[PDB]
Formats: sequence, C-alpha cells, structure tokens
Amino acid sequence: SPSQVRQNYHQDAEAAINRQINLELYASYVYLSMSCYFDRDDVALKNFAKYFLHQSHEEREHAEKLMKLQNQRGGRIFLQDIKKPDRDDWESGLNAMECALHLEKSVNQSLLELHKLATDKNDPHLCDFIETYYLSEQVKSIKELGDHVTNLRKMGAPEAGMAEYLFDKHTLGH
Amino acid sequence: SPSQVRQNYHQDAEAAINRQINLELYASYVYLSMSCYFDRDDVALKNFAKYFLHQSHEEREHAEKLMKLQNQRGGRIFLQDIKKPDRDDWESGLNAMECALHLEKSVNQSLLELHKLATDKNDPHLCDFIETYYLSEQVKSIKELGDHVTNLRKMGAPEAGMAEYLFDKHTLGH
Amino acid sequence: SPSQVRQNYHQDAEAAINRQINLELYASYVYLSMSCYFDRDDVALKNFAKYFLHQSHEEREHAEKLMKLQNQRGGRIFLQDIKKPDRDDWESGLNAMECALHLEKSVNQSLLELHKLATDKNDPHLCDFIETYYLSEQVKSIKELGDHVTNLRKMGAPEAGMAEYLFDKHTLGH
Amino acid sequence: SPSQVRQNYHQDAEAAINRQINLELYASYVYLSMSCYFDRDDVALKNFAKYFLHQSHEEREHAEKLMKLQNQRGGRIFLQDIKKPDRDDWESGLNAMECALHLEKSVNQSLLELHKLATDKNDPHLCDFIETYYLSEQVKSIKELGDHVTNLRKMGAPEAGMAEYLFDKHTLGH
Amino acid sequence: SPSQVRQNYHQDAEAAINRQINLELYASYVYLSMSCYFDRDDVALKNFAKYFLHQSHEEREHAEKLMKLQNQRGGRIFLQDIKKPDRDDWESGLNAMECALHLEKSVNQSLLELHKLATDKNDPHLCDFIETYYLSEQVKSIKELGDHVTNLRKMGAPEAGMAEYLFDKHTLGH
Amino acid sequence: SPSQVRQNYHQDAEAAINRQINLELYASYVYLSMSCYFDRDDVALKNFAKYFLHQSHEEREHAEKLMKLQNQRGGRIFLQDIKKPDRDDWESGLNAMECALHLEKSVNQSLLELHKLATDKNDPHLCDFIETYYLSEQVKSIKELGDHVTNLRKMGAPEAGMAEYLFDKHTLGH
Ligand SMILES: [Fe+3]
Ligand SMILES: [Fe+3]
Repeated sequence: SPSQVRQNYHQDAEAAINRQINLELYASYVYLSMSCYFDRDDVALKNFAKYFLHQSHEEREHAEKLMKLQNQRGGRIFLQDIKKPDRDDWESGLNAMECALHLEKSVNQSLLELHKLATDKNDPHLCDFIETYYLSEQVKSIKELGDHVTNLRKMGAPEAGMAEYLFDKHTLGH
Repeated sequence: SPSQVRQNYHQDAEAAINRQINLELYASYVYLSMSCYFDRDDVALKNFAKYFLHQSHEEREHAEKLMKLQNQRGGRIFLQDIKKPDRDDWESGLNAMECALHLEKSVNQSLLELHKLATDKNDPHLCDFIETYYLSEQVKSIKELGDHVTNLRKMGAPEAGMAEYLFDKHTLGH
Repeated sequence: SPSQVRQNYHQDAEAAINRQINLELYASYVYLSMSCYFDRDDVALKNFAKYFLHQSHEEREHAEKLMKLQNQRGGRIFLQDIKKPDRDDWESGLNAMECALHLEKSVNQSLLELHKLATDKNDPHLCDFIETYYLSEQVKSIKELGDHVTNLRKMGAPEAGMAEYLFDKHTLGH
Repeated sequence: SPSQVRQNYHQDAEAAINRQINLELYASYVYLSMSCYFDRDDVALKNFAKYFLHQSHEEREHAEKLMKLQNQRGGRIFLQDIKKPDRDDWESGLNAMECALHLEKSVNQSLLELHKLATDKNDPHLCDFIETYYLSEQVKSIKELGDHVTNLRKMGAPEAGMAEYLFDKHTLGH
Repeated sequence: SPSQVRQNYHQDAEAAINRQINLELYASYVYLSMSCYFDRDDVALKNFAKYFLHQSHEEREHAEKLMKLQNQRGGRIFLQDIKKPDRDDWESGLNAMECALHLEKSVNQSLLELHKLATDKNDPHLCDFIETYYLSEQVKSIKELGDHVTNLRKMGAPEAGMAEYLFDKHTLGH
Repeated sequence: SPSQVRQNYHQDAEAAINRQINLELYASYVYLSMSCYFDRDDVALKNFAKYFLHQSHEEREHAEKLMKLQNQRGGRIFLQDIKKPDRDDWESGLNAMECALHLEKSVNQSLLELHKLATDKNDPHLCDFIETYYLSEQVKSIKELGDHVTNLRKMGAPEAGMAEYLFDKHTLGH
C-alpha cells in the first residue's frame, strides 16, 4: 500500500534520506557540544560559541527540510538515536574548527553518496533537491571552515594565546 | 536548415516538448472544466471553483513557459487539438481533487520521461529547466492534492454534507 | 428536471452559448499560436508577440465570462475539443494581423447569430449580456486590427523590412 | 581542581542538570517526531504539525538554557545519546496530545525531583532558576495540553472525522 | 598534498575550469574590441558600443565566478595569455552581432563539454554550478543575439544605412 | 586617409597609447591574479583579495579611458595579447604589495615616457589628459602601496603570523 503521492521514489532513496536526517541531527548535536564548550568559564570565547550555535541551528534546519522532502515524496520518516558527540572537551578554537571541517566533509560525502543513489534510480527531483539546498551549502561551509583553520594556524593558535582571542573578535565577531 | 540559435537540441527533445505543451494545455482545460462545475447552482462551492481556476491558469503558464523554451532553443512549436476533458460532471469536491491528483501524477510522469530523454541526449540545459521549473512544482502540487484528498475523506466527504462546505471555507477559503 | 435558477432560458440558447465558448477558446489558441510565432528567433518581433498574447488572454477571459453566464442562467457547460489553429507559420506581422482581423469578424458574426437567436427566443437578459460585454468589444477590436493592417500595408510590409520593425516599436510598443 | 566560578554547586546537582538537559533534548525530539507525523500526506494536519514543531523548538531552548546554567555555575556539560521517540506513528491528533501531556508531566516530575535535590543541597540560586524558568512553564504547558485533550475528546476525536480537522483550524490555527 | 577543502574534485575538472576561465576572459576581450569599434568616429553607434561593453563586463564577471568556484573546491587557478581578438575592424553592427553569436555558441559548447566532464567524473556540485549560472545564461544570450541578427538582416543592414542607426536607437537604446 | 576628427595627433602617440592600453590591461590581469591568490583556502585573506580586485577593476577602467582617448583623437585601437602574470603564487600579503608597488612604478614610468613623447610632439591635449587622469592617480597609488609595504614590514610580515591577519582587518577592512 504505497502513499497516494508516491511516484518515482525508490525504497533505497527513502532509506538513505532517513539516514541523512539522522546525520544532520548528529551534526547539529556536535555543533551544540562545541558551542557549549566555548561558553565554559575556562574557555570563554563568546563568538566561537555563537558561531557553532548558529551552525547547530542550521544543521537542524537541514534535517527538518529532509523530513519535509520525505513527506513530500510519500516516504515515511523513521528516526534513530542521535548519538552523543565523540568529545566533551574540544581543546581549542582551532581544534574545534578542524573537527567541524572534518564533520562537514563527512556530511558532504554522505550527500554525494545520496546524490549518486538518486542518479542511479533516475530520481531527478531528488537529485535537484540535493543539488539546490545541500551540495552548494556544504561546499560554502567547507570553504569557510578551511579559511578559519588557515587563519587560526597562521596566527599561531592555540599556543599563541592572543590568536584565538583576536580571531574571536575580528573574524567571528563581525 | 537548423535555427541559428540551435545547439545541442535533439529533434526528439523538440518533439517531446511539443507533446508536453499539449498536455499542459490539456491539464489547464481539465481544471477549467472543474472550476466551471463548482460554479453550478446545484454545486455552489466558490472556493473549489476558485482553487481549480487558479490551477487552470497555472497550467497555462506552464505551457507558455515550455513554448518560450522551445523558441529559446531554436525548436519549432507545433500545436495539436486540446482534447476535451473526460467528464463534464465531476460529481463532488473529493472526486475532483482525486481526479486532479491523478492528472498531476500523469503530468509528472510525462515530465520524468521528458527528463529521462534529455539526460539520454546529454541536454543539461533542458534537464535543468525541467528540474527547476516543473519537477519541484509538480511534487508540491501532488502533495497538496494528496493532503486535500486525505482531509476531505477523513471529514466524511461526499456523504457528510458539511464536509465539502466547511473544507471550502477553512482550507480553500484561506 | 430543470435547474432551480433556470428561467426564460431556451435550450437552443444554452447550446449556442456552449458553441460560443468553444469558439472563444479557439480564438485564444489562435492568438497564442501567433504570439509564439513572433517569439521565434528568425522572426523576433517582441511587441507583436506581446500584442497577440494579450489578445489570447482576453479571448480566454471572454470564454470564462460565457461560462459564468451559462451557470448563472442554469444552463450546463459542455466542453468540446479546442481545434488546433489553421497554421503554425503566420508568415509576417501583416499576415497575422490580417488573419486576426478575419478571426475577429468570424467571432463577431457568431455573436450576431447568437444575439439573433436570443431576440427570437425573447431572452432580453442574454441579448443585453451579448450587447454589453461582446458586441462593443468586437467592433473595437475589428477597428483596431483594421487600423493595424492599413498602417502596415502603407508602410510597405512585409517586403519593406523596416516596416514591421518600426511598427513593432511605435504602434505596438506604446 | 574546581572551576574558578564554582560556588555552592554540589556534584549531584551538576549530574542532575546533565540528565535534565538530555530529557529536554529527548522531549524536543519527540515533538519533532509528532510534527513530522502531521505533515504526512495521509494525516495532513498542518496546524498540528506547526504546534508540535513550536513545542520542539521550545524544548530545545529549555535544554540550551540548562547548558548556560551549567556553565554559569562552573559545572561541566556531559552529553548523552538522544534516544529515539517511542513511536513513529502517533495515530491521531488526540493520541499525540495525550502523549504530549504524558511527556510534559514526566519532564515536570524530573524538574520537581531536581528542585527537591537543589533544596536538599541548600542551592537557592538553582532552586530559583528552576522555579522561574521551568516549573511555571511546565504547569502552563500541562494545562494547555489538558485543555486540548478535553476539547478533542468532547468533539468526538478521532472517530468523528471533522473533530481534528476543525480543531486544527479553530484552536491551533489561531 | 591536496587542499584541505578538496573533495570529489577531479584534476581534469580543475584543468577544464582553468581553460573555461581563459575563454571567458577572451570573450570579455572580444566584446571590449567590439565596443571600441562602435565608439570610432567613422562608425559612431553609441548603443552598440554600450551593448558590447555590457557584454564585456558580464563575461569578466563569469570568469571571476569560475575563479571563485576553483578556490571554493580547492583547485588552483593557473592563468594563461588572453589572446587578442581575431579582428580589429568589425565591419558593421550586423557583422559584430553575427560574430558575437558565433562567440557565445563557442563558449556554450565549451560549457557543455565541461558539464559532460563533470557528469563523467560524478561531480554533481560542479554540474549544478554550470547548470545554474552558465547554461541558462548562454541560451538567453544566444537567443538575444539571434533576435538581433534577424532584425538587423530584415531591416536591410548593413547596406540600408538607416537600419543600424534605427536599431541602435530602438532596440539597443531601450 | 586620416580620420575626420584627427588633428595634431602624431602616429607615434597613437602607437604609444595602444601600448599603454595593453599595459593597463596587463596590470588589471596581474591584480586579478593577486586577488584570486588571497581567496585561496590556504591563504584566506578576504580584504587583501578585495583590495586587489578593486585595483584590477581600476586598471581596466584606466585602459577603457585610454581607448576612449584613442577614438576621441581619431587614432585606431590595435589590441595585443594580454600576457599572463609572472606568478601564480604570490607567496604573502607583503610580497604581493611589494610586487604591486613594482608594477605601479613600471606603469608610471611608461606614462612618463608617454608624456615625454606627447611634449616632444607638441600635443598639449594628450599631455593634459595624462597629467589629469593618470600621473596624479599613479603617485597616489604608489604612495599607498609604499605605506602598506612599510606597515606590513614593521608589523613583522610574513613571519609574524598575526601581522597580515590584523593588517587585513585594520587597514584593508576599513
Ligand atoms: Fe466551523
Ligand atoms: Fe586588534
């Protein structure tokens, strides 16, 4: 008994969207963990905390958009446990940005695998949806984090103690 | 003697666009028939009539956009008879929404076949055009009609006489 | 079992309105064909295309108003195939205007026959409706097209190559 | 080595806040599941979906405020897996509201246990924080859901098919 | 040692972008040459000069966007000599428009080859980027130039001495 | 057969303007190369990239003004290959500013040679044109770059890793 709206939507695509939803929610939770770390008294980097909180909310919005897609196409959302982040302590501004870069590239890889699946199942609506709302956004986010990692490294973070402070004010404070 | 503008535009694609134009015009005419039915004195559901008239005008706009595409790419528009709708009497609000759902899925299937052809002929401009302006719009329309059918069925239409009346006011009147 | 609203509405009038609806929809489709022709790359007369697209939408509005009339008076709308226009290629600006003039006079003749029928069946509401919304509009459209044909002919269209270009800009561009 | 800011903040309170954070995030995820269910084509109750999405975002805000508290008082946030909701299918508007009521009372009970702990450890700042931002908000939410359950039951939900439809429009649409 | 941001970006794609950059810069330089020609005292067609100067600046913007893409994806921009246009004297308004049409179709062909390469290397971000910002823009530009060539030819350019003058004022002056 | 407008315009001056046009276009291309380098992920200095992109567009404007001059005076523009910049990698903020300083002084020297030629051929309009729009602009640009080089050197660039970062924000970000 398929959904009345369902058309040219393979079960593999439905399953892969459900996995992507979980990954985006996981990414949101990792960013929330990072945001919390920079709000600690012994870290105290507000704009780092604000940056990662913004990323957290963006990743949640990405998850909710996939949920909308799933229902649009007549698929059924099956939620799974959102696993806790790998770390509680993210060590430094630089380390968190490096971990964020690793995370975004892992999310991007999953989306490329999802696109590949959509192309293989001749699902052009899903292909377009991924292209329009996800792939371009990932490339921009990966580039931005790459830029942030570069600058922090050059400034001498984390050993140079004014590096992450001034980066917080100049880059992330504007 | 090809058009001066023509480039990477297969004759099969040109022919398939001409068929799509006819189908969109047909869809416009079906919706106009529905709109007329709900303006009858013995049916008298104004917001149903307004809904389907809006759909009629949207389907015409879709046809005219395909005509623009055809001329853009150097193809030549060949018009065919717009066949009369299958029915004059659409029975009920629910039945019309169900018939509209069937129609939109038939239009969507044709667009997916058109996309498939464009992919096979390595015509990425045409692929993108279909993706951007048609596929996303169909999925939204199919979902919307699916929602409308669900609600009307649940409310008890058409046997429950206040179902289509209140649906006209609450869903289609806002 | 006549409609509850039906009064002094002969079956011949009902049938003749249904024929007029089809003719107005046909006229809309002819004008759309013309509009498409002037959007071709090898014709490229934008204001000609805009003019005939406007006429197309006006003829559709005329058809929808007749549909409203039919339902107002308790008649039942029976739709027929909208036949394809006689031509795909309309040759020139002048030729299209001449064909448009022929079309409008054919539509006007049908309306005069419809009025005659309404007078014969002592249907003054229908008479007035045709007089108010159709006959005056046709006479104006016929005169306008007559004017356009005259000017284009005088300017030397279609052989004089700047005739239709400058007519597009001066008459139809304002 | 306690935090420099830490004062009159027991380790049991720190641990209990971390548990409350997880519960609020869980509650957010349950509400997101509900919101998704009412966006299904075969359920199609938009204002139910909007209601529960709002609740989801509120519960997340509650979690983030506890995280702020934890860092304010010098405690350390330890995140745990956000467990998947008990259900994917929430059956009906009424059932979801009943499940939401059960959830909010479970969250409220945890907060009362958290307050009890704060009182036992003579932590008046934490007591006040829970009183100010949580207890009053829970009582209001529990009352609101109680009201919603009552109305839906009285209207005849879920068997009366117009009950949840009209409740969606009148109560949740305003 | 690949770029930190680089992901699913083939070396062939990187090389092909660098070639496209050069071609867009070349196209900018051809249009600048045309613009200069119509600013000559013995040609003196200001709106032709303004038209081609606008095209020149658009082609430069296209080149700079490809440069942004290259850096976004972690590729490295390698610039080459921007070759001088084939001509200094562009003869006439019509001839320049015909040469512009030839140029745009050559640029479009290169972009289609670039898309083909991106599809072959399963690079959907690059595919989408080309589709979104380039292919649609080329088709529009090719159509526009096709229209301009048609009108000028019909008006009798370049032999009819008022053709290019009036085309400058009516088409390119508005 | 000289141009109808040509008066007191030596062929040597005409030739020297054509060379200056090429040099200004070359300078534009060098600055574009620099701008691209600072948009790299492993360099990531946005205001450096914006600075040099602004310089690129200014040098193009200078070239187009010389083209206008050439046509004003009845000379004929003969375009040559715009040679690729000497480097792809500009190493550092400081190095690029030093290379920019060298470039501007080379452009200025060419303009002084062009002025000398104009004085020798008793061409006061050309002398004034160079004086008004070029010489004053070069001196200002050379001074500005001199200032930038000084500050960066003093701050400890490129070895001091916060030098180019903070210079990007304070000097080039305002
Ligand atoms: Fe009501
Ligand atoms: Fe500073």
